Amino acid sequence: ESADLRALAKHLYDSYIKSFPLTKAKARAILTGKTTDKSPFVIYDMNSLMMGEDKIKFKHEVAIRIFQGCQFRSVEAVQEITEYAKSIPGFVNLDLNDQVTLLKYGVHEIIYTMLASLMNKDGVLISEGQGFMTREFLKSLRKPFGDFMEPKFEFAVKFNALELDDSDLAIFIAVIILSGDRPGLLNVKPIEDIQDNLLQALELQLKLNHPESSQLFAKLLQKMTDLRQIVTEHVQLLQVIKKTETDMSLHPLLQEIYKDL
Amino acid sequence: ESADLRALAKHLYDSYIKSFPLTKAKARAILTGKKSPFVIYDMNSLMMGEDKKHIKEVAIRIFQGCQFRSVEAVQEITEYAKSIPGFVNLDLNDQVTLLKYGVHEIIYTMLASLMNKDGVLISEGQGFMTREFLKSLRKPFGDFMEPKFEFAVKFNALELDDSDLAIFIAVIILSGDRPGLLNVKPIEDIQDNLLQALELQLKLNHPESSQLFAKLLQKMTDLRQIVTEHVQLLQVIKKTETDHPLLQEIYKDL
Ligand SMILES: O=C1NC(=O)/C(=C/c2ccc(OCCc3cccs3)cc2)S1
Repeated sequence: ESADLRALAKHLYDSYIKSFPLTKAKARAILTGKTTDKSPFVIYDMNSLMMGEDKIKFKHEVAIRIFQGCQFRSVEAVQEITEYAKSIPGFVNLDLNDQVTLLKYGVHEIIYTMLASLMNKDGVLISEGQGFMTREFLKSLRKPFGDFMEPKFEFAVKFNALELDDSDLAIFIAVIILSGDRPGLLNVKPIEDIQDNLLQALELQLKLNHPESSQLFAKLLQKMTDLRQIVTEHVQLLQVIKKTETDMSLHPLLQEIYKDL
Repeated sequence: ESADLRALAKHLYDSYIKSFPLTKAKARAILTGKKSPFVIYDMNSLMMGEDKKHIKEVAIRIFQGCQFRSVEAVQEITEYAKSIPGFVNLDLNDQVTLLKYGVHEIIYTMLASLMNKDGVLISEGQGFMTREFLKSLRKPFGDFMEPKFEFAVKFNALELDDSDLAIFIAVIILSGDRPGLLNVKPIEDIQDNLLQALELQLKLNHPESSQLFAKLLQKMTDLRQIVTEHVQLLQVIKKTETDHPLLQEIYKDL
C-alpha cells in the first residue's frame, strides 16, 4: 500500500527533526538572508578567525585547530546519526554486530550528505549556523590541510542542485544506513528487506514532493557514488595527516570507524 | 508514453546482440548450464592451453592477454555507443570523454556475465580460467582479478539478462559527471530517457523483483570503487614490467 509508505516517510521525517538540530531548512534560511533566522559571523581570514571567538560560542596553530573542530563536530554528528539510526523501523532488531557494521560504514556518507545542507559554493556554516567559514579560507590552509574540504564543496554544489528538502533527506540517509553490501555483514537478507521498503518510500516521496523532477530517484541514487569516493579520499588524506603531524590527536570514535579496507 | 521506451529498449538489445559476440545468455549456457570449455587451473594446464592471439613469465603474459581482450572490447563498446540514440549527435570531444571514462565500468560489468564464483570464461567461451589459479599469481598479479570476482558475485545476484544489461550499459556511457565534459545537458537528457527505459524494462521483465532498478543503480558505487582501485594497481605494475615500441603504443592504457 502506498499509504503504509507515506506513514513510514512521515515517521522518518519526524525522527529526523528530533535527532538533527540544524536542519537544511534552518541552514538555508540562514544562508539566504531570511527573517526567520539570524545572520552568521563570517570567517574569511585569520583576524576574522580570531574575532570569531568573541562572538561565536566555541572551546578552541590554526590549521590544526580548525581540523580538530571538524572532527569534534563529526563526533557529535555520529551521536545524532546513531540516534536517528535507532528510529529506523527494524534497525534495533538486527544482529548487534551488524548494527555496528552499518553505522561504521554509513556514518561518514551521511555526514557528507548532511554537510551539503550547510554549504553553498562559497563556504559552510559552522557552530550550529552562528558562524560561516569561506571556502577560500579553507583552501588557503597550510599545505596539506588546504585541500581537505574541497571534495566536500564540489559534491555539495552538485548535490544541492537536486533541491532536496529535509523530508526527502530523511528517507535518503535511512537508505544509506541500511546497505546490505557493507563488508562483514552477518545477515544480509533482513537488512535488504528493510532497505527495499525504505527505497519504495523514498521513491514515492520523490514523485509526490517533486512531480516535475524527472528521474530524481535515479539521480539521487547515483549520488551515492560520489559519497563513497569522498569518504575514500578523506581516509587517504587522514593517513597522510597522521604521519606528518605526529602531535595531532584523532578521536577514538572516529579512529574505530576508520577500519576502511 | 511507455511505447517510445519499448522502442529504445528493443533497439538497444538488438544493437547489443550485434555488437557483443559472446552474450550473457550464451555464457550462462557454457558456465553453470548445459562444447565444454578447456579449463585452466594450474601452470601445466595453462601451458597446454596456449598450445591448442597475443605473442616471458606466466603472470605477465596472463595480464597481457587481459589487455588484448579489453582492447578488443573497447571497440565493441564504441560501436555499441554510436547506436545509442543521440550519442553521435553530441560534441565529438564529449563522445571521446564518455568512452574514455566509461569503458572500464562497462568492461567489468560485462565481464561479470562471463564469471561465476569459481572462475571466468576466456577466448570467447572456449576456455575457463579458474579463480583460484588467478589468486595464486605472483607479486600483485594475483590481486588483479580478485575484486572483479567479488563484484561479479554481487552483481550476478541481480539475475539480469542481456535485455536488461543492454539498457544499463547505455546508462553508464551517458554519465554526465565525467571530467572535462563540454556540454553536460544533452548527455543527462539522453541518460534520463535511458533510465526511464531501464525502469520500465526491469518492471516488465522482473515484476517480482522489488526495487531492482534502485539496487542496480546502487551497484554503480561499487563499480567505480573497483575501477578506481584497479587503475591504481595498474600503475604499480608500470613499476614491475618495465623497458615493445608499437606494442606499448597499441596498449596505451584504456
Ligand atoms: O578528521 C575528520 N574526520 C571527519 O569525519 C571529518 C568531517 C567534517 C565534519 C564537519 C566539517 O565542517 C567544518 C566545521 C568547522 C570548522 C571549524 C570549527 S567547526 C568538516 C569536515 S574531519
